[PDB]
Amino acid sequence: MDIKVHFHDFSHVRIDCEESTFHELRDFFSFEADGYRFNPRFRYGNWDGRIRLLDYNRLLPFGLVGQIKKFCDNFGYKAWIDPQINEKEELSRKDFDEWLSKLEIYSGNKRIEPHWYQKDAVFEGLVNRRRILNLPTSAGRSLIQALLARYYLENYEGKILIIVPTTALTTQMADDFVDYRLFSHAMIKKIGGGASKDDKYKNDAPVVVGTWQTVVKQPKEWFSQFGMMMNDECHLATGKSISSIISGLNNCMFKFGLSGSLRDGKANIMQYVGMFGEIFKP
Ligand SMILES: [Au+]
Ligand SMILES: [Au+]
Ligand SMILES: [Mg+2]
Repeated sequence: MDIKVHFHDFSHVRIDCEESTFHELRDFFSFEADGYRFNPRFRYGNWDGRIRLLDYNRLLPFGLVGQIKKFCDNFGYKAWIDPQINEKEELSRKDFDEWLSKLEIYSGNKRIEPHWYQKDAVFEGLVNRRRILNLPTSAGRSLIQALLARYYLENYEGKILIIVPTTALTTQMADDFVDYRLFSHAMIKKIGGGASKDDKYKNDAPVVVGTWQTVVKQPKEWFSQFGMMMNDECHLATGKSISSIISGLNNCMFKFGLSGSLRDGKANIMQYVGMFGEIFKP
Protein backbone atom coordinates (compact mmCIF):
# COMPACT_ATOMS: atom_id res chain seq x y z
CA MET A 1 0.00 0.00 0.00
CA ASP A 2 1.48 3.34 1.09
CA ILE A 3 3.89 2.21 3.77
CA LYS A 4 5.06 -1.31 4.62
CA VAL A 5 7.26 -1.70 7.69
CA HIS A 6 9.28 -4.92 7.72
CA PHE A 7 11.17 -6.57 10.51
CA HIS A 8 14.98 -6.23 10.17
CA ASP A 9 16.75 -7.51 13.33
CA PHE A 10 16.25 -5.97 16.79
CA SER A 11 18.09 -2.71 16.19
CA HIS A 12 16.00 -1.36 13.28
CA VAL A 13 12.96 -1.90 11.09
CA ARG A 14 12.98 -1.37 7.32
CA ILE A 15 10.52 0.94 5.60
CA ASP A 16 9.15 0.42 2.08
CA CYS A 17 7.53 3.40 0.38
CA GLU A 18 7.79 5.92 -2.45
CA GLU A 19 10.81 8.18 -2.89
CA SER A 20 8.56 11.11 -2.06
CA THR A 21 7.25 9.74 1.23
CA PHE A 22 10.78 8.60 2.07
CA HIS A 23 12.05 12.17 2.07
CA GLU A 24 9.11 13.24 4.22
CA LEU A 25 9.92 10.42 6.63
CA ARG A 26 13.61 11.32 6.52
CA ASP A 27 12.87 14.89 7.59
CA PHE A 28 10.28 13.72 10.12
CA PHE A 29 12.78 11.48 11.92
CA SER A 30 15.57 14.05 12.13
CA PHE A 31 16.64 16.76 14.54
CA GLU A 32 19.14 19.56 14.82
CA ALA A 33 22.44 18.46 16.36
CA ASP A 34 23.45 20.63 19.32
CA GLY A 35 26.61 22.51 18.43
CA TYR A 36 26.43 22.20 14.65
CA ARG A 37 28.02 25.36 13.19
CA PHE A 38 31.15 24.40 15.07
CA ASN A 39 31.30 21.04 13.37
CA PRO A 40 33.65 21.16 10.33
CA ARG A 41 31.43 18.60 8.56
CA PHE A 42 28.84 21.40 8.43
CA ARG A 43 31.20 24.35 8.07
CA TYR A 44 33.08 22.79 5.15
CA GLY A 45 31.73 19.30 4.53
CA ASN A 46 28.45 17.87 3.23
CA TRP A 47 26.51 17.98 6.49
CA ASP A 48 23.43 20.16 7.06
CA GLY A 49 23.77 19.92 10.86
CA ARG A 50 20.82 17.55 11.29
CA ILE A 51 20.84 14.04 12.69
CA ARG A 52 18.84 11.60 10.57
CA LEU A 53 17.53 8.54 12.45
CA LEU A 54 16.07 7.25 9.15
CA ASP A 55 19.05 6.51 6.88
CA TYR A 56 19.03 6.09 3.10
CA ASN A 57 18.94 2.33 3.66
CA ARG A 58 15.38 3.04 4.82
CA LEU A 59 16.26 1.59 8.24
CA LEU A 60 14.73 3.13 11.36
CA PRO A 61 15.71 2.37 14.94
CA PHE A 62 13.24 -0.23 16.27
CA GLY A 63 12.16 1.84 19.27
CA LEU A 64 10.64 4.52 17.01
CA VAL A 65 8.14 2.32 15.14
CA GLY A 66 5.31 3.65 17.29
CA GLN A 67 6.01 7.22 16.16
CA ILE A 68 5.37 6.38 12.51
CA LYS A 69 1.65 6.45 13.30
CA LYS A 70 1.98 10.19 14.06
CA PHE A 71 3.45 10.57 10.58
CA CYS A 72 0.88 8.54 8.62
CA ASP A 73 -1.96 10.43 10.38
CA ASN A 74 -0.47 13.76 9.28
CA PHE A 75 0.10 12.82 5.62
CA GLY A 76 -2.98 10.63 5.43
CA TYR A 77 -0.88 7.54 4.74
CA LYS A 78 -1.94 3.90 4.99
CA ALA A 79 0.64 1.49 6.41
CA TRP A 80 1.17 -2.24 7.04
CA ILE A 81 3.41 -3.18 9.96
CA ASP A 82 5.15 -6.56 10.04
CA PRO A 83 3.37 -8.38 12.90
CA GLN A 84 6.73 -9.57 14.24
CA ILE A 85 7.46 -5.94 15.16
CA ASN A 86 4.57 -5.54 17.60
CA GLU A 87 5.23 -8.92 19.20
CA LYS A 88 5.03 -8.99 23.01
CA GLU A 89 6.32 -11.47 25.59
CA GLU A 90 3.80 -14.18 26.29
CA LEU A 91 3.84 -13.59 30.00
CA SER A 92 0.60 -13.13 31.93
CA ARG A 93 0.69 -11.07 35.10
CA LYS A 94 -0.43 -14.30 36.77
CA ASP A 95 2.56 -16.31 35.62
CA PHE A 96 4.88 -13.38 36.27
CA ASP A 97 3.79 -13.26 39.89
CA GLU A 98 4.17 -17.04 40.09
CA TRP A 99 7.71 -16.68 38.74
CA LEU A 100 8.47 -13.94 41.29
CA SER A 101 7.27 -16.05 44.21
CA LYS A 102 9.83 -18.78 43.49
CA LEU A 103 12.72 -16.35 43.86
CA GLU A 104 14.56 -16.00 47.19
CA ILE A 105 15.98 -12.46 47.17
CA TYR A 106 18.28 -11.27 49.95
CA SER A 107 19.97 -8.27 51.53
CA GLY A 108 22.94 -9.66 53.39
CA ASN A 109 21.37 -12.56 55.28
CA LYS A 110 17.90 -11.05 55.49
CA ARG A 111 15.34 -12.03 52.85
CA ILE A 112 13.64 -9.07 51.16
CA GLU A 113 10.78 -8.50 48.72
CA PRO A 114 10.64 -6.27 45.65
CA HIS A 115 8.25 -3.32 45.91
CA TRP A 116 5.00 -3.21 43.93
CA TYR A 117 6.39 -0.52 41.62
CA GLN A 118 9.52 -2.59 40.99
CA LYS A 119 7.33 -5.58 40.10
CA ASP A 120 5.23 -3.37 37.82
CA ALA A 121 8.28 -1.88 36.08
CA VAL A 122 9.82 -5.32 35.47
CA PHE A 123 6.52 -6.72 34.17
CA GLU A 124 5.98 -3.70 31.88
CA GLY A 125 9.48 -4.07 30.45
CA LEU A 126 9.40 -7.80 29.85
CA VAL A 127 6.00 -7.88 28.12
CA ASN A 128 6.79 -4.95 25.84
CA ARG A 129 10.43 -5.98 25.29
CA ARG A 130 11.85 -2.45 25.25
CA ARG A 131 11.07 0.64 27.34
CA ILE A 132 12.57 3.70 28.98
CA LEU A 133 11.70 2.95 32.59
CA ASN A 134 11.13 6.35 34.13
CA LEU A 135 11.72 5.74 37.85
CA PRO A 136 13.47 7.81 40.58
CA THR A 137 17.01 6.94 41.68
CA SER A 138 15.41 5.69 44.91
CA ALA A 139 13.31 3.03 43.14
CA GLY A 140 16.23 0.69 43.94
CA ARG A 141 16.83 0.14 40.25
CA SER A 142 19.51 -2.50 40.78
CA LEU A 143 16.82 -4.99 41.81
CA ILE A 144 14.70 -4.06 38.78
CA GLN A 145 17.74 -4.65 36.58
CA ALA A 146 18.60 -7.90 38.43
CA LEU A 147 15.06 -9.24 37.97
CA LEU A 148 15.05 -8.34 34.27
CA ALA A 149 18.42 -10.11 33.74
CA ARG A 150 17.32 -13.15 35.84
CA TYR A 151 14.19 -13.53 33.72
CA TYR A 152 16.16 -13.38 30.49
CA LEU A 153 18.84 -15.72 31.84
CA GLU A 154 16.22 -18.38 32.58
CA ASN A 155 14.33 -18.04 29.29
CA TYR A 156 16.97 -17.32 26.61
CA GLU A 157 20.47 -18.35 25.60
CA GLY A 158 22.12 -15.05 24.73
CA LYS A 159 23.99 -12.69 27.05
CA ILE A 160 22.98 -9.58 28.98
CA LEU A 161 24.83 -6.25 28.60
CA ILE A 162 24.44 -3.74 31.41
CA ILE A 163 25.88 -0.25 30.89
CA VAL A 164 26.56 1.91 33.96
CA PRO A 165 27.86 5.50 34.27
CA THR A 166 31.19 4.72 35.99
CA THR A 167 33.73 2.01 36.72
CA ALA A 168 32.91 2.15 40.42
CA LEU A 169 29.27 1.42 39.54
CA THR A 170 30.36 -1.52 37.40
CA THR A 171 31.69 -3.18 40.55
CA GLN A 172 28.69 -2.07 42.59
CA MET A 173 26.20 -3.53 40.11
CA ALA A 174 27.99 -6.88 40.08
CA ASP A 175 28.12 -6.91 43.86
CA ASP A 176 24.42 -6.02 44.16
CA PHE A 177 23.38 -8.86 41.83
CA VAL A 178 25.34 -11.32 43.96
CA ASP A 179 23.99 -9.85 47.23
CA TYR A 180 20.43 -10.47 46.00
CA ARG A 181 21.60 -14.02 45.27
CA LEU A 182 20.05 -14.01 41.81
CA PHE A 183 23.55 -14.35 40.33
CA SER A 184 27.03 -15.53 41.34
CA HIS A 185 30.27 -13.69 40.44
CA ALA A 186 31.44 -16.36 38.00
CA MET A 187 28.31 -15.37 36.04
CA ILE A 188 29.19 -11.65 35.80
CA LYS A 189 32.09 -10.31 33.75
CA LYS A 190 33.10 -6.70 34.39
CA ILE A 191 34.83 -5.07 31.43
CA GLY A 192 36.96 -1.94 31.29
CA GLY A 193 38.75 -0.27 34.19
CA GLY A 194 37.34 -1.94 37.29
CA ALA A 195 36.80 -4.90 34.97
CA SER A 196 36.70 -7.80 37.47
CA LYS A 197 39.82 -8.34 39.57
CA ASP A 198 42.47 -10.33 37.72
CA ASP A 199 39.33 -12.51 37.86
CA LYS A 200 37.98 -11.76 34.38
CA TYR A 201 38.94 -13.78 31.29
CA LYS A 202 35.46 -15.16 31.99
CA ASN A 203 33.97 -14.85 28.52
CA ASP A 204 31.42 -17.57 29.28
CA ALA A 205 29.64 -15.29 31.76
CA PRO A 206 26.05 -14.48 30.68
CA VAL A 207 26.15 -11.00 32.26
CA VAL A 208 28.56 -8.32 31.03
CA VAL A 209 28.85 -4.98 32.85
CA GLY A 210 30.63 -1.85 31.72
CA THR A 211 30.56 1.87 31.02
CA TRP A 212 29.85 3.65 27.73
CA GLN A 213 33.49 4.56 27.14
CA THR A 214 34.57 0.92 27.28
CA VAL A 215 31.57 -0.42 25.39
CA VAL A 216 31.87 2.02 22.48
CA LYS A 217 35.39 0.65 21.77
CA GLN A 218 34.09 -2.85 21.04
CA PRO A 219 33.77 -4.35 17.55
CA LYS A 220 30.33 -4.08 15.95
CA GLU A 221 30.24 -7.89 15.85
CA TRP A 222 30.84 -8.07 19.63
CA PHE A 223 27.27 -6.86 20.21
CA SER A 224 25.62 -9.77 18.36
CA GLN A 225 25.95 -11.97 21.46
CA PHE A 226 23.50 -9.91 23.50
CA GLY A 227 19.81 -10.70 23.86
CA MET A 228 19.15 -8.07 26.50
CA MET A 229 20.80 -4.71 27.23
CA MET A 230 20.22 -2.17 30.00
CA ASN A 231 21.60 1.32 30.59
CA ASP A 232 21.10 2.77 34.07
CA GLU A 233 20.98 6.61 33.86
CA CYS A 234 20.41 6.48 30.11
CA HIS A 235 19.94 10.25 30.12
CA LEU A 236 23.71 10.53 30.51
CA ALA A 237 24.25 8.60 27.29
CA THR A 238 25.28 10.65 24.24
CA GLY A 239 23.87 10.42 20.73
CA LYS A 240 27.32 9.54 19.51
CA SER A 241 27.51 6.52 21.82
CA ILE A 242 24.00 5.37 20.92
CA SER A 243 24.44 5.71 17.18
CA SER A 244 27.82 4.03 17.66
CA ILE A 245 26.56 0.67 19.01
CA ILE A 246 22.87 0.53 18.06
CA SER A 247 23.36 -1.38 14.79
CA GLY A 248 25.63 -3.88 16.55
CA LEU A 249 22.82 -5.03 18.85
CA ASN A 250 20.98 -6.82 16.05
CA ASN A 251 19.92 -9.71 18.29
CA CYS A 252 19.02 -7.53 21.30
CA MET A 253 15.35 -8.35 21.74
CA PHE A 254 15.21 -6.67 25.16
CA LYS A 255 16.50 -3.16 25.74
CA PHE A 256 15.92 -0.95 28.76
CA GLY A 257 16.91 2.55 29.74
CA LEU A 258 16.41 3.58 33.37
CA SER A 259 16.26 7.20 34.41
CA GLY A 260 14.56 9.63 36.74
CA SER A 261 15.70 12.58 34.62
CA LEU A 262 14.47 12.19 31.02
CA ARG A 263 15.31 14.67 28.25
CA ASP A 264 11.65 15.50 27.46
CA GLY A 265 12.47 18.97 26.16
CA LYS A 266 15.70 18.08 24.36
CA ALA A 267 15.90 17.87 20.54
CA ASN A 268 17.47 14.39 20.66
CA ILE A 269 14.86 12.68 22.87
CA MET A 270 13.99 10.90 19.63
CA GLN A 271 17.15 8.78 19.53
CA TYR A 272 16.76 7.61 23.13
CA VAL A 273 13.36 6.09 22.35
CA GLY A 274 14.87 4.77 19.14
CA MET A 275 17.49 2.99 21.24
CA PHE A 276 15.41 2.09 24.31
CA GLY A 277 11.71 2.07 23.39
CA GLU A 278 8.72 4.08 24.59
CA ILE A 279 8.75 5.76 27.99
CA PHE A 280 7.03 4.19 30.99
CA LYS A 281 6.39 5.94 34.32
CA PRO A 282 5.13 3.80 37.27
AU1 LIG B 1 1.66 4.35 10.03
AU1 LIG C 1 16.98 7.99 29.05
MG1 LIG D 1 8.40 9.08 22.15
